[PDB]
Amino acid sequence: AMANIKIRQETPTAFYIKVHDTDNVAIIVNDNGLKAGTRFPDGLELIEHIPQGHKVALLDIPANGEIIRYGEVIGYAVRAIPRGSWIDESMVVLPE
Amino acid sequence: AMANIKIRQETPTAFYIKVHDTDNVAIIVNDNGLKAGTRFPDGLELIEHIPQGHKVALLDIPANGEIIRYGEVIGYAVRAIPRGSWIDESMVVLPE
Repeated sequence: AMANIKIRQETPTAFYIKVHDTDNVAIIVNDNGLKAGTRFPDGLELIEHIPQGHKVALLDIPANGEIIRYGEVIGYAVRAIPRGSWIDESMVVLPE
Repeated sequence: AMANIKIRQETPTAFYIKVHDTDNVAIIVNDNGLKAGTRFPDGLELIEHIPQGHKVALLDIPANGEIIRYGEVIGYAVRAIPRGSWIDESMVVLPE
């Protein structure tokens, strides 16, 4: 009986999507966004609400640190960005 | 970038545990039990609240049909048991 024990989770309805291995941000997926306290396996906990389709910081990003999505630098943090925070556009200087 | 896309689900907190392949019931896992409408990947939807540690019907079980856990017949349904229902003891005749 023990060879094939099965534990089945309740259908998942919230996710993040991380495109490239080097990325330090991911996209939030879930109807009206995800609330603070949302946990991900890996230790990630959202520290504020993040709208659907917006970016979450996968790690602490220091002020002026590279923000990386699809494996490219997409900008630099204006101020330090706590892991699990919403990456709002006002806090990103574009590369130029 | 596309070789290693990753979708990560919110940490699972509710489950059922099915011990043997032939079982038609499983144990519900989650603090104060699981409410009606709880969905599992496989099509299972709970039709009523089921306390933690109690059994859920994985399939429709006809009246007098075998109830199977750990791959043994553990009893027979007194009345037909809808898929996703709580297997309460009052509705099971023991094998003898």
